Amino acid sequence: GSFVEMVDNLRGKSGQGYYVEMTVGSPPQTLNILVDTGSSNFAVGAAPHPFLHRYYQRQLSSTYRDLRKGVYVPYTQGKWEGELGTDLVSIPHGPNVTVRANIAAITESDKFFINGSNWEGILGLAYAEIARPDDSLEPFFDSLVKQTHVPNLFSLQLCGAGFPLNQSEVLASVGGSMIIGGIDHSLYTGSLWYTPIRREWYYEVIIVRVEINGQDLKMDCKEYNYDKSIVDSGTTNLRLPKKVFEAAVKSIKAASSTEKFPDGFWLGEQLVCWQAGTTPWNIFPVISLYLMGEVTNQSFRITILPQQYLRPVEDVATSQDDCYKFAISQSSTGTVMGAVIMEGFYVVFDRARKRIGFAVSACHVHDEFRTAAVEGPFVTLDMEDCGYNI
Ligand SMILES: COC[C@H]1CCCN1C(=O)c1cc(C)cc(C(=O)N[C@@H](Cc2cc(F)cc(F)c2)[C@H](O)[C@H]2C[C@@H](Oc3ccccc3)CN2)c1
Repeated sequence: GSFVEMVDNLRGKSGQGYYVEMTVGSPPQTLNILVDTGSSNFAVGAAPHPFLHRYYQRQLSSTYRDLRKGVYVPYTQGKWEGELGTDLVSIPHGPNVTVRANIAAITESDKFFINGSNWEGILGLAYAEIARPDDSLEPFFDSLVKQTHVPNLFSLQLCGAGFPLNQSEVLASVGGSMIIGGIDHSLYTGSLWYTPIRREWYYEVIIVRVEINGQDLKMDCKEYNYDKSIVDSGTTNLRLPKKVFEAAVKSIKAASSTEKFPDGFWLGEQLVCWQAGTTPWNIFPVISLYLMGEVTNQSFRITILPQQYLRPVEDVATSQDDCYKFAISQSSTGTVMGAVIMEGFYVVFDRARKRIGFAVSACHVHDEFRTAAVEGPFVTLDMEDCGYNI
């Protein structure tokens, strides 16, 4: 590990998001910020809200600059409205630099802030193409790279605990690492495999094959990327296009048929519980997603375990049972490789070389019999045809 200052700088969990501490303004105002590779706006609460115990106070920053323009961002789930401006921003446990970046001061919001999440803003790390109001509003990472010598790359190690974390614990626990400008070798085991960033807007990739316990889902690969597939730390679940979800659930149910679960479980709505320590991990299948490789007709695969797609939750009766919710759900906007997927790997967002790397995470949850994996190469033909075009 060559970036000790940034290792273990994240906190949080799937379900509420992973966040990093940042400062805005002069003198610096400390705020916890959700790391979101699924959007491109840097926005922070800038007015009182029931779920915030602190917020950005522009009138107290001598370096605040008003851009005199409104901004509105309606995410798939959640939305906010605010006022644009710029100010000096730093990341205490990050590169030792300070940059002037665009900041959306949130004045109104609906289902955006989460009670007890401990974060007060969001850091959209994707590209300008999807920034609101439009691509003229330079994203934070673009500003960072343009104003400093920080390499154009960042990597994320999101660490799920494998069990529920109460309010006290989640605040004291290390949730992972965001290495700005590099790759820390202590955060992963094995080799890093890279898939091309198809287009620079979201971090879009192309899935070329899907397996459930080695069994080919057998769908036209175009379906897997309809209408796109993205790597998104801002979304908890692995979300799959309607038809893929239906096929995947049917196959996962078949593989785990020795136990019957209620429909509410498969809809990702209700939890299932087992006596402490008896979760039957072995009856659930591993899921492999093959991604386009960097070499022609070559692919590699990432394999996750039920320890990744079954999200630990506290029992309603706060009993001693180990409970979980199915963290795979339906999408109408393409595949979303969310947090529960990212928790199994160290993910390298290599913007400079337009590629995303994957390696087995040093902090992924597993058992004595199976582990997550990143393997390759595999001969795969006509992978370009797996990509969707409107
Ligand atoms: C971590 O999970 C935390 C849990 C708690 C509540 C949110 N959440 C989810 O798992 C979840 C579920 C869905 C079906 C959508 C989004 C969603 O829209 N996420 C966005 C970020 C976000 C928004 C919030 F209001 C609250 C958050 F905690 C996180 C991404 O940018 C998504 C949205 C889309 O990209 C867009 C869409 C519109 C504009 C710009 C980008 C693809 N990336 C997030």
